[PDB]
Amino acid sequence: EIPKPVAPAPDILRCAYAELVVTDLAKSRNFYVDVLGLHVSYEDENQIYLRSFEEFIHHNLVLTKGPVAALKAMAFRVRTPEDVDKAEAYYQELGCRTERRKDGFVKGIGDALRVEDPLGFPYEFFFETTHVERLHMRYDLYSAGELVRLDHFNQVTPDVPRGRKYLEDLGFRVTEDIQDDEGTTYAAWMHRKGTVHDTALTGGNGPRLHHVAFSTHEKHNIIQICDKMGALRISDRIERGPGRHGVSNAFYLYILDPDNHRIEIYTQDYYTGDPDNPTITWNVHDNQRRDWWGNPVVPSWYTEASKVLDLDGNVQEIILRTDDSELEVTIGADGFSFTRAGDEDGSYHGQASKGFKLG
Amino acid sequence: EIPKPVAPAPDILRCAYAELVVTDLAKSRNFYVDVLGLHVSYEDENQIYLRSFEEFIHHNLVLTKGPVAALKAMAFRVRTPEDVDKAEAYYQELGCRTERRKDGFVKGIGDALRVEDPLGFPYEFFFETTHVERLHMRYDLYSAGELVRLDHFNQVTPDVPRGRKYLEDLGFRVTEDIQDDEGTTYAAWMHRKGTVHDTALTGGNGPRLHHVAFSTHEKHNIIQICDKMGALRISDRIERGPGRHGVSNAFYLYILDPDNHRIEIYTQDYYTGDPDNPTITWNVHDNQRRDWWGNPVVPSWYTEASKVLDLDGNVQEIILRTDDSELEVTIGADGFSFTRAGDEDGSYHGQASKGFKLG
Amino acid sequence: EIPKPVAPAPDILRCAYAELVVTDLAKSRNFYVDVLGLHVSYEDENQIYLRSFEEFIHHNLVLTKGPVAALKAMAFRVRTPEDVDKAEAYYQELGCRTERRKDGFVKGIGDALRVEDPLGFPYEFFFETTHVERLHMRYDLYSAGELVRLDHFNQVTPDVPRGRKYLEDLGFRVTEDIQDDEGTTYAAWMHRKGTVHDTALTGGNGPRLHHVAFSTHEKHNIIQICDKMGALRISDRIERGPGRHGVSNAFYLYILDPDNHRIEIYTQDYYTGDPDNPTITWNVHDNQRRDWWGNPVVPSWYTEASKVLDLDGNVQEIILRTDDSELEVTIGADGFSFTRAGDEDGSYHGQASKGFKLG
Amino acid sequence: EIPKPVAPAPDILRCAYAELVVTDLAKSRNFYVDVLGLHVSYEDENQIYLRSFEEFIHHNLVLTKGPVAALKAMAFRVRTPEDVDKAEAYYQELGCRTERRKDGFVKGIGDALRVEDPLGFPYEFFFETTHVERLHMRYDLYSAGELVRLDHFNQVTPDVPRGRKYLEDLGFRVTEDIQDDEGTTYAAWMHRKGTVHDTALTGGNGPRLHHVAFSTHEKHNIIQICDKMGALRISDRIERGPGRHGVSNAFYLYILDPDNHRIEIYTQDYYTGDPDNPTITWNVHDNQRRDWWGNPVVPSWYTEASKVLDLDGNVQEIILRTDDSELEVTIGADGFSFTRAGDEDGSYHGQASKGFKLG
Ligand SMILES: O=C1C=CC(S(=O)(=O)O)=CC1(O)O
Ligand SMILES: O=C1C=CC(S(=O)(=O)O)=CC1(O)O
Ligand SMILES: [Ca+2]
Ligand SMILES: [Cl-]
Ligand SMILES: [Cl-]
Ligand SMILES: [Fe+2]
Ligand SMILES: [Fe+2]
Ligand SMILES: [Fe+2]
Ligand SMILES: [Fe+2]
Repeated sequence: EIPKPVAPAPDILRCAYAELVVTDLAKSRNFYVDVLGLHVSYEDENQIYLRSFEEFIHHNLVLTKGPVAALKAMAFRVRTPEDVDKAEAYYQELGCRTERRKDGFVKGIGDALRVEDPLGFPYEFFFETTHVERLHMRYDLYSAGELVRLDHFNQVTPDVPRGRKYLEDLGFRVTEDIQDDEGTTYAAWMHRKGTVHDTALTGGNGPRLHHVAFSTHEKHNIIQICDKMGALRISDRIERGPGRHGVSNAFYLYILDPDNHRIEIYTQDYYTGDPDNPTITWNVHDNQRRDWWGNPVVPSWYTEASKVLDLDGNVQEIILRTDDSELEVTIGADGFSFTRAGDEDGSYHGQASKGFKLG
Repeated sequence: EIPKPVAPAPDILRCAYAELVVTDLAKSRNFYVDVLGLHVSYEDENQIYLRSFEEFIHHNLVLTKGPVAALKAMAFRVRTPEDVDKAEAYYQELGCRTERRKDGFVKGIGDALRVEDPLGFPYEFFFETTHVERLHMRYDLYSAGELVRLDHFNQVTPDVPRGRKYLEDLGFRVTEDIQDDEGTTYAAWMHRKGTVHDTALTGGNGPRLHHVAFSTHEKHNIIQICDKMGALRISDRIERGPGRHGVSNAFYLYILDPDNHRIEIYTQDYYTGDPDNPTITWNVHDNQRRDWWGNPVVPSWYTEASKVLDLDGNVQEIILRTDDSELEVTIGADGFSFTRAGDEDGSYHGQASKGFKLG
Repeated sequence: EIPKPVAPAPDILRCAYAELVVTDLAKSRNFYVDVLGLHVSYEDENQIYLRSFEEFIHHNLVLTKGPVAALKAMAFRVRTPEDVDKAEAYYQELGCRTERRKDGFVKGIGDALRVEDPLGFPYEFFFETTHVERLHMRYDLYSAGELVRLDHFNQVTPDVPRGRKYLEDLGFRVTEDIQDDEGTTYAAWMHRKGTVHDTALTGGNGPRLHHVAFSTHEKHNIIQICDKMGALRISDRIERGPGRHGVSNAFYLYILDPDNHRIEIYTQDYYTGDPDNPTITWNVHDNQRRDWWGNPVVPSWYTEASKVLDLDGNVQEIILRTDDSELEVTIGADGFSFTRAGDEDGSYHGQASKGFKLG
Repeated sequence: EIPKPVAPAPDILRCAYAELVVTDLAKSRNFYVDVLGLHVSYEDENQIYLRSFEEFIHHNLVLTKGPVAALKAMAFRVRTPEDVDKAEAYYQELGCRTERRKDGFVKGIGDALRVEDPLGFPYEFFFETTHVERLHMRYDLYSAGELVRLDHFNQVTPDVPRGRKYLEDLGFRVTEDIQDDEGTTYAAWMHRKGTVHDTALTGGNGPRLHHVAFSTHEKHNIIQICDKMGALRISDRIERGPGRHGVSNAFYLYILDPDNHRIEIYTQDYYTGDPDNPTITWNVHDNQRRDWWGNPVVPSWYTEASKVLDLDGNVQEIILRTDDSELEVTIGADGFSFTRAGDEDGSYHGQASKGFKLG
C-alpha cells in the first residue's frame, strides 16, 4: 500500500554506514575502539568516525554526541552521483520529507540526501566519499576479534509486508523470511550487495533500529569478542549468542553498547547475487530458525531496540504492532516451538527451549 | 572422613575409558558413530568398543546393551602391571568390595581390578590393553567434528570435601574449585595427567555420573558438532552450550545420548603438571565461573545425571546432598549471581542471567 | 586493438561452471568426489556433474571423458534470458565463431551460447539452469575440507593489456595487477560479482587454462585438504602453498588433478563491488606479491597450464608470449626480487627466496 | 658411550625457560614483545624476562645483552627442591662441570644448578621460581598470534645415538626418530611432560642450539604470525613453513630473531604420557617426514644453528658430525626422497621437492 513511484529507484550498492547518537562520547569510544577494535578515521570532542579493517570509504560508523541516544541516519551508497538525484525524485514522489546537502551531513561524505522514509526511518543516499587507507593487509593492526566489514542494518517496524513491498520497489531482493500458517509475517531479510542482506525488517513497535552488524573473517574471531568481554568483566553486555543462525546460516553474536545500541557480529552467510536466488521461508514455531542449535532467543532481543530521529533531530513517533508477536507465539505463556514439525518430543509449550521461562 | 591407607596408592596415569550400559545398541551406535564420528575397535550384537582419533589403547568407550542405562565402570590406566595389585591392596584396606579379572572385564583389556569405591562409584584400574592403529594422522578419516582424545569424567557426589580428600590421597591434585563465603564447596576438579582434570566432583545427590568428556583440536570442531545436530534435527539433544568455561578455561558443549547419558566436548584448557600449580577458587555466585560469557546454566545440568552400577550390575542407591544446592543459590527463586563483585549492576536476583527464569 | 562493439555487452553475473575434459573418468571421480568432497548432481559413464556446498544451480564442474585433457568451456551466468541474445550479438560483432544451443551443451543448462573468444578461449554464456537442493546447511554432509563455492577462473594469455581491454569492455572491472617500472604487465585480476575476481589473466604462452578456484569457509579447511593429501600419500599433487596471497589477500593452495588440471582452494578475499573500488598495482619484483610470506613460487606454476578446446573439440594452438617472463625476471638466472624496495638485505638475485634455486 | 650414573636422575618436569644472549636488547625486545607479543615479567637495561600467555612461573625466556649471541642456558624445572641436589650429584658422577647458586643465576629463579653437560650444552635445573599472574584468561591482552606455552628445545649434536642414550638415562622417553636403512640416526625426539618432546636431537656439528619452540592454541594463530611479518615487511625472517610436521604431527613455523636465533611456533601434537607410548621411526628419504605436505626443507634449516656458551660465558667449540648428513642424503646433489616408498613417481633425485634445487 506504499505506491510504486513512476520515478526510477536509485541504484543502491550496499549499506555503507550508520550515524548513532551517543550520550557519553568517551564511554562510547572505549566500547567501539578499545573493546571492539574499530579504526579511527577522524575524531574530535563531538564525533568519532570509525571504519572496519577492509573498508576504503571514509567510515562505517559515526558516533555523534547528543542528548538522546538514537539512530540519526542509516546510509546506503549508490552507484553514481546521478543516483543521488534519482533518490531525491523517488522519495519526493512518495511524499516523504527530504534534505539535500551538497557538502554532506558528516565528514568524509560529499553530496548526500537524507529522507524520512515511508516507515519513518532516516535513510541517507550518497555516492561521493573520501577514500582512506584500506587496512585489509595491515596485519600489524589486526586484533584477535577484528571486525572486517559492515554487513547490514536491521529495522523494527509494525507491518512487515508493507515495508517489504516498499523495499522491493526500491530494489532490495528478499532472501529469507519468517511466517506462520495463518499468514502473519514476523521478519524479512533483503539485499543489494549479494549477501543475505543489507537491511532487514523485524516485526515490532517502530520505527526503531534493531541493530547494526559487522563481519569477521572467522568464527573464532567472534568467540574472542565474547572471551574479551568476559576478561573485561562486561559479560552482562553480551545479550544473545554466540550461535549459528537458521535464517542466513551466519555465525553470530549480539552485544550492547553503553547507550544500549545493539551491535551484531556476523560471519559466513551465503551468496545471493543471482536474480532467481531461492527464497527461504521458515515457520515461526521452528525452534531452529533463529538459533540453529535451538538455544532460546532472549526476550530483550524481541522487545528492545533504539529510537530513531527525524530530520530535525527529534525522536520519531513509535507505532504499536498489531500483528502477532514473535515472542508471544513462541516463548510466551501461550506460545510454542518445535524441533521437528509435528513431534511433541523436543517441543516447548509456554516457555523457551533448554529449560527456561521468561524472567 | 575416608581414612588414608598405609598401603601405597596405585600410580594413576589418566582416565582411559568408560563402560556405559545402553538400552538400544543400534540407536546408541547411531549417536556415537554416525553423529559423533567415534572409531569402532570392535562390535557385536551386545557391545560396541569405540576410540578417539589419537588413541592407541583398545578403546575409550564401551557401549554395553542392558536393561537399565547406567555407568558400569570408569576406568583409569595405571603406570605398571604392579599398580593393579597396589590398587587391590589399597581398596581392600579401605574396606571396599573389589573384583579382579586376570583377563579383563571387557575386550582389549588385560588384568583389571574393579572396585565399589568409598563414594559408591565403579572404578576400574588396569595396565594391560591391546594396542590398535593410532589414527592421529589418518586425515582421510578426519571428521569436521573429530573427537581426538578422552579428557575426563565428572562425578555427582553429595559431600565434595569428603570425596576431595579421598581423591587427593589417591594422588589426584586439585586444580580448581567452586566455594562460597560460608564454607560450602560446590565442585572440585582434579588431575593426574597434567590437564585441568581427569575426574571432577559436582555437588549433588549421588553416586551419579555427570558426564564423560572428549576433546577436539579446535573450537570450530565443537561448532561443527552443534551445526551437524541442527542438520539432523536433533538440536533438542544439545543440552548446554557451546561456551567458554570459567573454571578450566576450555571451550565446551554438552549433548545427551539416546539414554540421556551426558557427553561433554571440550578443548584448550591449560597445563597443570607442576606440583605447585596454582589452585583457583571461584565464588559460587560469580556468573562467569561456569560460562565465562555469563550465559545461564541450564537447570537440567544441575539436576540430571546417570545412574551408576555396583559390581553385581544393580543400580547404586542415591544418597541426598544436604549441603546448599548450586542451582538454588544461583538461579533458584532465592538465588543470586553477579557479573562484577560488589556491583548491583549486572547482578541477578531470583533468576538466571540473560532474562530467563527456571522453567 | 580488440575493438569495442556497438552492441551492448551481456550483463554477466559471475563465473558459474567449468567443463573439463578428463582421460580416466573413474580416476577423476576419485579426486573430485573422494578426495575433495564435491557433490554429485548427475553422473553416467561419460560425465560427472559436481557442485559446491552452497550452490543452487545444477553444477559448478562437469568432468567429460575425452581423448585429450583440456578445458572444454568456462561458463558465466548472465542476468536474464535476453543477455544470451546480447552475448551472441556482441561476439558476432567481434568476428568470433559462436554456437547457440536452445537446450544447452551439458545437462542442467538451458539456452546457451558458446564462443571461441578473441583470446582463443571457449567461453559459455547462459541464464537457464536446473535448480537443485542448496546444501548450505547440510552439516551432516559437511567435510573438514568442504569446498563451498566456485570462485574464479585463471587464464594464461600472451598479451595481458590486450586481453584486459577486451574484458573491461565486456564489463569486468580490474581490481589488482602486476607490472614493472618498464611498463610490462604480467597479470591482471577482474570481477563481476564483487569479489577480487571472476577471471584473471596470467602472462604466458596461450590460450591455456591456469586453474579453476573453489572457496572454503575458513583457513583450517584448506589446511585439512593438505593434511588429507598427506594421509593419502599424494602430497606430490600439492603444487604450491598453502599460503597467503599478496594480490587478493586470500589464503590459498594449488593442487593437481589426475590430468594435471590445476585447482586452487581459496578463502577470505575482500569486497570489490563499489564502482570506484581502488585498483592495486604490485611491482613484479616484490617478493610478497604472490606469496605474502615470501615463499618461493614453484617454477611449474609459471610454466604449466591446461590446453583449451575450440568449438569442434580440437586443441587450440599456443601463441608464445614475447613480453618479459615473470619467472625469468624474478627467479631465473638474471632475475631478482626484494622484501623491502631498495634494500639488498632480503633481496634475491638469480634464485628464488628461502635458499632455493630452480630445479 | 656415556655411562649411566649410580646416582638417581633428577625428576624433570618439563622444559621451563631459555636464557639467550642477544647483541642489541632494544631490537630483540621489538621482535619478542612487539612482533611476537610475549609478556614482560621484568626488564631493565641488561635483560628482558618474558613469559607466555598461560605461564605461572616467572619466565619462559630471558634475553641477556652480551657481546656474542648464543644460548646461555636451557632450563628444566624439577619436581622438588631435593631434585636440584640429585642433579648436582648426577652430573658430578658424570664428571661434568657444575655450578650451584642458592639464589639463582637469573631473576625469579631460586636455588639452581647449571652444568656443562656431556654433549657440551648449558643445562640448568631448578625448582624454586617466583610465581606471577597466570594470564591464561586475560583475553583483553590476547594477540591474534598469541604464544601460550613454552613447548621444547631442539639441540644440534654430532652423534644422535650417543646423546639419545644419555637423555634416556636422564629420564626422557623417545617418542619419534628418523633413521635410514643403513643404521644411521639423523634425529630423535624425547619427552618428560607428556607431549611429543621437551627436547630433541638434530644430527649436525655441535653443540649448537637449533631452536626454542612456543605453542599457540590454534593453527590460525600461526598463520597470523606469518601475516603480521608480511605486514611489517620482515617476511625474510620467516625461514621455513608454515606447515604440518610428519614427526610430531604438529602445525609449525620457523622464524629468525635479530641475532638469527631460530624460534619455532608449534601447535597440536599428541599425548605421549603412557609409558608404553608407541615409538615412531621415519625413514630419512620419506619426503613427508618433516613437512607432511612434502614441501622442501630449507637448506639453512640443516646448516644454521646458534652458538652455546660454557659456564665462563665462552662459546663451546664445535665438533663435526661424521655420520651422514640429512641435507646431503635428501636434497643434496646425490640426495633422494620419495612420496610413496618404492614408487619412482613422486620421487626426487639430486634436488628438493616441488621443483627446487639447493641455492
Ligand atoms: O543477521 C541476522 C540473520 C539471521 C537472524 S535470525 O536470529 O536467525 O533470524 C538474525 C539477524 O536478523 O540479526
Ligand atoms: O587467486 C589468485 C589470487 C592471487 C594470486 S597471486 O599468486 O597472489 O598473484 C594468484 C591467483 O592468481 O591464483
Ligand atoms: Ca554467602
Ligand atoms: Cl561448567
Ligand atoms: Cl621438521
Ligand atoms: Fe542481523
Ligand atoms: Fe566436564
Ligand atoms: Fe586464483
Ligand atoms: Fe621443534
